[PDB]
Amino acid sequence: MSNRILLLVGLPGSGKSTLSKELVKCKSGWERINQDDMGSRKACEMHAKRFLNKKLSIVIDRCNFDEKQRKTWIDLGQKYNVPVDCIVLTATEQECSERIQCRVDHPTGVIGDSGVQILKRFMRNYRPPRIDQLEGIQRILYLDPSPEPYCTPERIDTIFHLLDQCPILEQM
Ligand SMILES: Nc1nc2c(ncn2[C@@H]2O[C@H](COP(=O)(O)OP(=O)(O)O)[C@@H](O)[C@H]2O)c(=O)[nH]1
Ligand SMILES: [Mg+2]
Repeated sequence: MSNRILLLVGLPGSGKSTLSKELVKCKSGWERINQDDMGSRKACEMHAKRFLNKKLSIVIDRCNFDEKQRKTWIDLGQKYNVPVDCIVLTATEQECSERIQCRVDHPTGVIGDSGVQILKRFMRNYRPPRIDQLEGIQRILYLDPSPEPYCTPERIDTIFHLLDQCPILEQM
């Protein structure tokens, strides 16, 4: 089938919303799941089921910061027999700190010097997926930041091409 669950993993300020907003703009048949606008994680799940029932692809724009957080979405993939691909945004804590410092307001409340302190607290819990330890993810792309702060349609195409060159970890 044409559809997938795309799990974004990355720190606050790493660029998850930038990528996901451009993706749904650029490519037919994609919906963005986001809790800071959606309401609750159950509401995210509810919307995800509705979209998968329509055979849509979904991009999970959440930090997806450890194995237990990712399991929600991997279980959903298994139930629907829909593959789970993952993009890990490889911005460092210092890069994200600098970006957060530049926010004046934000739906997450991770803003400015307050936001920097939040990020520091978060680092205790951030456990991105490893190629070895198998969670049921099909492929993992580790995506370097672009020099530019915006995401183009061309970047979206580059990303999907890079993802296609990633080895299959768990076969459908
Ligand atoms: N230089 C650079 N900036 C990015 C990139 N991706 C996002 N940004 C910038 O980093 C900031 C945080 O991005 P955001 O999408 O809000 O991060 P999120 O918290 O992970 O949703 C934004 O100002 C973006 O323009 C990237 O690949 N490279
Ligand atoms: Mg965001």
